[PDB]
Amino acid sequence: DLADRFAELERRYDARLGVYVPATGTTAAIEYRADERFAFCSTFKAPLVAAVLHQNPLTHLDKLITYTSDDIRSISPVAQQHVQTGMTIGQLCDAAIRYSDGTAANLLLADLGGPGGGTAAFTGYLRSLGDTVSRLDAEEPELNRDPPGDERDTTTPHAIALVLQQLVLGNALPPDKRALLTDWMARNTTGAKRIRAGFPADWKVIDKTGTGDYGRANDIAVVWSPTGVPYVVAVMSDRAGGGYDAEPREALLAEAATCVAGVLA
Repeated sequence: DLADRFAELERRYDARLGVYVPATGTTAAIEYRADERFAFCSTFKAPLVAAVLHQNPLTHLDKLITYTSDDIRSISPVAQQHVQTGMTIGQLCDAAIRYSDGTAANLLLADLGGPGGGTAAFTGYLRSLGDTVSRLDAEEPELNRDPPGDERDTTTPHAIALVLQQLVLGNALPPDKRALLTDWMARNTTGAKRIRAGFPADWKVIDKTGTGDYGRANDIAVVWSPTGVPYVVAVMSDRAGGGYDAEPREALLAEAATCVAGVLA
């Protein structure tokens, strides 16, 4: 059945695969290695934006943040362009989600504040959503680099799916902040070959990707059927057998998502 198909994918890509889809009214949870830890990688940037939105009035989005050359320490497609003028919190949220901008994420962590450059407050935000599993310990670029099996900077497919469910479908955020988060994920530019690739075109998909060392490739999404029925989909993977420089393999996530879509159709 579905477990056999996911195991086939692990052998095909020399990978470890984790999948979680929470249960709904009529569908049982889909779970494969769903309680094993995988690195967040950039998937943490979605709940990070939620944390910053929740913490501040909505007009905080218009506050200008300045930064300089020594702040660009990671893949930062937007922040590298605006370094000469600064970026507002809103622009930083946009870039962190839609371009997985690492400098934007680091600046948003600092905006959250507190110990660990904001990582402790980020973890505390997850705890307030009932997530007792996930932990963020470093910022960019280091959070992509922990050795396989190390629990620093990890979540699980199960844990991050339940967090995303509350943020997008539940009441963790007031409606106006919920809509900002949802719209940024809906306009993501980095996810076309992951969960989006597994679902038919008449399904709506919003997502946040993650990519890291040891062949790490993640995607977390909310999808809506053509009749508006929502599902949360978390897919996580690594290829530790190839070492630090193992290539991430997006097609693994597209195939896993195709399997999931077949069950939810």
